[PDB]
Amino acid sequence: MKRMLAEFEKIQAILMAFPHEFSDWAYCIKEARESFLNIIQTIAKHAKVLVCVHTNDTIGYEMLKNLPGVEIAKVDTNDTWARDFGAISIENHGVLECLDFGFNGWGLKYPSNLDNQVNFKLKSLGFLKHPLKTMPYVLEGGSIESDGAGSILTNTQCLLEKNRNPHLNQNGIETMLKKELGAKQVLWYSYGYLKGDDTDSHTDTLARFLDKDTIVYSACEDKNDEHYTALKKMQEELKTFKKLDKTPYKLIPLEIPKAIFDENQQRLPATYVNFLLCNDALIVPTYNDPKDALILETLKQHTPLEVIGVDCNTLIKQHGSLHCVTMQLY
Repeated sequence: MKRMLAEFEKIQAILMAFPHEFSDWAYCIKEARESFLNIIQTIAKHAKVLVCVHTNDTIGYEMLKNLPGVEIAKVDTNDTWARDFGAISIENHGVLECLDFGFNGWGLKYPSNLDNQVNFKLKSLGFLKHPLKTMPYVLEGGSIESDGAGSILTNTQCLLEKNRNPHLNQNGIETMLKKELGAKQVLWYSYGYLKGDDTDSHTDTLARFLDKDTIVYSACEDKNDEHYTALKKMQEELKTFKKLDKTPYKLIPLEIPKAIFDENQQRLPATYVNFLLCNDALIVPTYNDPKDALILETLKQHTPLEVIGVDCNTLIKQHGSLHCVTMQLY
């Protein structure tokens, strides 16, 4: 009887990885350092932070060694996205267990030789306190969602991509979800995307459990916006989903902000769905958008937790957001 713990359960720590100059954060390292420090301190008020700091990142070591509720792990990374390389936690017949899935640079698009080895190092360095299982499947933690009660929400955009687990069919992928993570049902959808995203539409940017009865998703009202069709096709798939007691989900649409562009006019994938559920607090990305406050008030209605915005305009320059930079640990 195994089950993937939900993000809304009691979290012991949040695993992260500090930006350093041995990566694309190099071309704006000072801003990157700032936001992560601001994010880190926001989160440490609600859960202990365990942060990977590249073995050669002296500056970041300093910036972080005297921060209350922060523990540092000297572990090298390609990048900051601990959500997708971080261990996936299951409770297996009572016992906490960490699953080390293969991380492969989002279907081999980016270098991930260091990211993939992160869990291994943390465990060998004694930072991870539970058994660590090496998994023979490629799986990112941002690609799947658990309600902790046997339902896994995920999509085909990501999971059936040719560079994840090509030797498996959809049936075979669902079967490993059932057998490794303890899913009783797998909720699958097929539409929805964000322009600028390279993860192959990670569910954690599109559609997530807020709680065991509620799915929060990315939305677009602008019929002129390129996303309108695919996001409304996605919404109608969400509407077909039933809980294990056969009752519909409550569904909470969060409208994506106004278009954000890089300096070469390529659109950035901003979304409010890339929140972190963090013990007493729901921490929510904001984008210096007029609709930021509305998002936050909207969510306050559906949770007894404290809603905190945190600015992620720096994070989305590198095509990810708050949730992508975290992994909860139990």
